[PDB]
Amino acid sequence: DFSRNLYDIGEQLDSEDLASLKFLSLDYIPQRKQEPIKDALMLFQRLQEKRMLEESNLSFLKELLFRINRLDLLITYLNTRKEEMERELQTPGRAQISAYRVMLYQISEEVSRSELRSFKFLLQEEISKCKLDDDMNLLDIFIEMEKRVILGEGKLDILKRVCAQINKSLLKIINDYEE
Amino acid sequence: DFSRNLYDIGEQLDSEDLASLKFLSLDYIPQRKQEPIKDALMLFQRLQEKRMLEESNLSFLKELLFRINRLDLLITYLNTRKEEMERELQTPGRAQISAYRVMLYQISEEVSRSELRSFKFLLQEEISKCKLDDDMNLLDIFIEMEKRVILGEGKLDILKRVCAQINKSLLKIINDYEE
Repeated sequence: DFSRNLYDIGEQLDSEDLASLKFLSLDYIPQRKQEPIKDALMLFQRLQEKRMLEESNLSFLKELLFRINRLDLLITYLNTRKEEMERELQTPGRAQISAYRVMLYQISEEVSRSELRSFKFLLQEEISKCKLDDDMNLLDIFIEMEKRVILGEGKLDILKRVCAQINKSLLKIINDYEE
Repeated sequence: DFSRNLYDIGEQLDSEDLASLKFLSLDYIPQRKQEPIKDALMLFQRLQEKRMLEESNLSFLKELLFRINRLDLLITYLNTRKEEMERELQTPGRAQISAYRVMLYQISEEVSRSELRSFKFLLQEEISKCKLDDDMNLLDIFIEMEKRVILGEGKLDILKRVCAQINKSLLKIINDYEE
């Protein structure tokens, strides 16, 4: 009955919902595994194991479902309305998923696919201090690599490492040169 | 006459040819400028200034044109055939553009536009040790940023820096959170 509900709910969660649910559960169900959670039932299995989900304790599951906007599943399988959840989670200290975690999730949802790619380039730059964007051509990069003294006549290692990962013909261009 | 030739040749070089020509000239006409070379005549102007191009010294111009595969211009304006250039440049120590420079140029030409984007991601990783690719989703990145201790409840600075560069709504999500 509770078991039936968990399966019926699990059946309606797609791979996108699962990813979000796993992320929002990170402060409880640790990133670290080589036993990756591959569907919603496996996620529910671990929540039960951590004693955060059971017949008489649905509060974490309801909060998860609310935060990923599955209001359909909340009312259909848990007889729970939007406003019940709002009132619950507006009471200070009652939310189990931190506003921090929810905030990153909402960012994830707002980001376009081109914006995501910009995020990647912008992020790497913060760490590496090399400016890269979708519009740069390869020659300008070479010129930059040469100012970084990571590219040069006798410094083809990084170049070869990158090119070997990309295309056979490329690394052959390099190797043909080297003698 | 020589002047006329230089203009006629310059007129037939497009912005892609110019980029290549500037790159191949890097060991002579230094990267460093705030006087950027914006067409082929400006490039020829500087070559003349460095005494690497004049009426009686066409050898560097011919080598440039050969290396960017403008065999049409070589024969039409410089009365020079492919095999003259090959014989010239097969003689050891006679090439003025280094095989290293030519090699990078040929890489540039072989790289597809998707391969280029992979080059960018792969390059940044060599420097930053953060693995990024086109297929990663934002949540997995957040999870990685959290292992790097560059993201967290009281560490939103890098996040805000990246997001402010991308979209107003994004930074608003972050700011709305912070109180």
